[PDB]
Amino acid sequence: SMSDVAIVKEGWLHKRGEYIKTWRPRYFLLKNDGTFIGYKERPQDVDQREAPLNNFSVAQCQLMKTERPRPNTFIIRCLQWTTVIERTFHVETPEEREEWTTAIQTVADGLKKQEEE
Ligand SMILES: O=P(O)(O)O[C@H]1[C@H](O)[C@@H](OP(=O)(O)O)[C@H](OP(=O)(O)O)[C@@H](OP(=O)(O)O)[C@H]1O
Repeated sequence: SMSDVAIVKEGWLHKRGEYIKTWRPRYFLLKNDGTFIGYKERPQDVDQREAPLNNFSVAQCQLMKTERPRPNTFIIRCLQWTTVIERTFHVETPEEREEWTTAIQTVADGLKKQEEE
């Protein structure tokens, strides 16, 4: 129960709009249960934590590193209920990008091992 809701990684990034393709600052949090949740403002209390702006599930996701429109961009391709979506993110160095994509992949792998169990 508690290991599943551990926070694996959290931090700020920019998230690109889907239609108005601007970079928007968002605070994201990845948990062992595959939830990847974003906030306009970094949450300061539990109530704030419970009300994210963005919520994805990273089970079986794909992780793509790209250099356009900006270097150090990454794309997650994941399932949102029954629709496959892509979301685009940016951090300021390739090392930071690798930290995020590896953490997301580690969580996804964990969920897969749980299934296989
Ligand atoms: O603002 P524009 O360019 O019109 O497009 C919006 C933003 O990309 C939202 O991201 P953000 O909340 O980070 O601004 C996104 O929310 P999600 O990424 O949470 O899905 C909306 O998807 P919808 O969820 O389909 O509304 C999408 O329609």
